[PDB]
Amino acid sequence: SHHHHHHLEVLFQGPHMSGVKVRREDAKKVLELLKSVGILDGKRKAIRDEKYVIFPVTDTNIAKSLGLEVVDVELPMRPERQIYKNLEDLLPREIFKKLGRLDIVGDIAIVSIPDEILSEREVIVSAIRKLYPKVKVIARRGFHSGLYRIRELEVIWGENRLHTIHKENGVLIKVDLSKVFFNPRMKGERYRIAQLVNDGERILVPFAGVIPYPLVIARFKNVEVYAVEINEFAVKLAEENLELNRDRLKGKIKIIHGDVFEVLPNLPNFDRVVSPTPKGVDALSLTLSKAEKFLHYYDFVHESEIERFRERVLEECRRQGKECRVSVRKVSDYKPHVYKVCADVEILS
Ligand SMILES: CSC[C@H]1O[C@@H](n2cnc3c(N)ncnc32)[C@H](O)[C@@H]1O
Repeated sequence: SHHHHHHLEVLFQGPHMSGVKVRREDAKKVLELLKSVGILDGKRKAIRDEKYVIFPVTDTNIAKSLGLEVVDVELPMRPERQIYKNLEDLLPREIFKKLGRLDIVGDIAIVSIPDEILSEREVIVSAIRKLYPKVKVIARRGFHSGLYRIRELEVIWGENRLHTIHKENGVLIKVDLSKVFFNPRMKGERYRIAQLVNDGERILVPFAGVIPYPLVIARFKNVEVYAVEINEFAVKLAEENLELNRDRLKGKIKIIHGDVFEVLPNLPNFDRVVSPTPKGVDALSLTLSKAEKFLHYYDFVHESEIERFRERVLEECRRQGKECRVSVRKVSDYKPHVYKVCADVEILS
């Protein structure tokens, strides 16, 4: 006998060759419509010109029932392989250029998205997921708030969580970005100072957070590191991090829950002080006062202020009756015309 038409109609083996032609101002509306109705063809790319977009569809009869103009076109096939290296490869320049730098913490991607391009959130998320297929959370960042410098963060894709375990320089760092400050970009600096350190040193790190600096130093050197942190949630994670890394640390770490400006005057002095100073805070006198051989003092300085910065460090050295060599390094581009810097102070005997 013969077959039912509603069985035969699925048998055609060829590929779809049609799309719908829509005004650009209608493109987002129509893309949503095509997906909801279920006739968007994932096999092919959409294309555009100056005025119109063409979406690939799987059923032109249904497209007509949606009031859409059907066109016969030769659209590109979806890519089977990927060779994108960076975000710029996946976004138009007008969008990418407005994006802040992207940071990865554990399996969380963090990016700043100005209100002006927030309307492009979908393609931004798509681009980030493509570039980082292992990321499980994407968050939009604002500024740091409060004494603990917690970053304003909104999850815009993935799991609704801001805690993860970050890997750096051979150590494991538990972080909860909803509760503590963390600085992934300091990876190079932390490794640098860890290599400079010598076995046997006693080292102080004020403003220590979940103690990434003490962990990286103690990973590579048999030293004792005192860490001072005021945020009790950061202290908790620091304790958990110490236990998490305990069997891989050569050195020892002492975590002190407290206010740096209260704690340091009551401490003994140290061979080396490493101060990842909160932006805007001046802890130069106090941290130098605890150093016997080396201070590494981080700060944020406008380029035109860079020389004044060095002379202020030298002034404090003389003020404390110390003879020092001071070297200033640009550590990172913080924003236009402003650098994160480090004063390396060598105290001479
Ligand atoms: C950018 S701030 C870096 C870390 O220093 C901590 N911090 C800020 N001020 C102090 C202080 N006075 N004493 C101890 N830790 C501090 C913050 O909670 C954060 O974890």
